Amino acid sequence: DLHEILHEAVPLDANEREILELKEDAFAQRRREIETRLRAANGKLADAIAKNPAWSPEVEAATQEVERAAGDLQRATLVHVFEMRAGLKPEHRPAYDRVLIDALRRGSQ
Amino acid sequence: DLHEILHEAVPLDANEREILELKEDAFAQRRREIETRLRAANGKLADAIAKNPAWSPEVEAATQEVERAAGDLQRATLVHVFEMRAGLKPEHRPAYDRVLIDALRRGSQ
Ligand SMILES: [Cl-]
Ligand SMILES: [Zn+2]
Repeated sequence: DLHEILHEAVPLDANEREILELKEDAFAQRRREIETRLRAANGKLADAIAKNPAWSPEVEAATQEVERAAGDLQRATLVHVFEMRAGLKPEHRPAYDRVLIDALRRGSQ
Repeated sequence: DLHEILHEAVPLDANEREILELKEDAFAQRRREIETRLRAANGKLADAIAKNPAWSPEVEAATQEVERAAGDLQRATLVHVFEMRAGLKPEHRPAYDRVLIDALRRGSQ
């Protein structure tokens, strides 16, 4: 969501946009690496539960991988938000900051 | 999604249903506590970014709180899934499991 709202809501000149597209590829690779771990953990959970519907060491280990991936996703998104900010011209950063802060405060309500 | 996928697709006896509704209460309170911490963390992030838009110690600490709440929500959900299962008659567990297992499979693809 946060990732989504910022993407739309700030105007970019051609130089900013060129750089932000590169940063978006970088973020896409990171998000895909995390999603891959998440999918594998989910497969491990499916396997374990189909075999034995109890909280086995296999379920515990897979759950830890899910927890980690869920955390990594949030951190990666926040890091990416600051990376995009760094791609903007100084004079464009206040507009970005307003949207970011607003989005975050709507998330504290 | 999971807690919701399972709920929307299971035949709830009668005495089972009363019990599931009870556990839907205890879990919902647990979700509410986790959400509270997440909103708080977001609030800290908005506050920090307004004072200084940078990866400061406050941003790092708040991000960590977000990561942990994200992880906690996944673990709590899974525990609740096993909780609801324990309450079902033996005859009713296969349908529940196949909804749960398929969901996790989908989440691996
Ligand atoms: Cl990360
Ligand atoms: Zn992006």
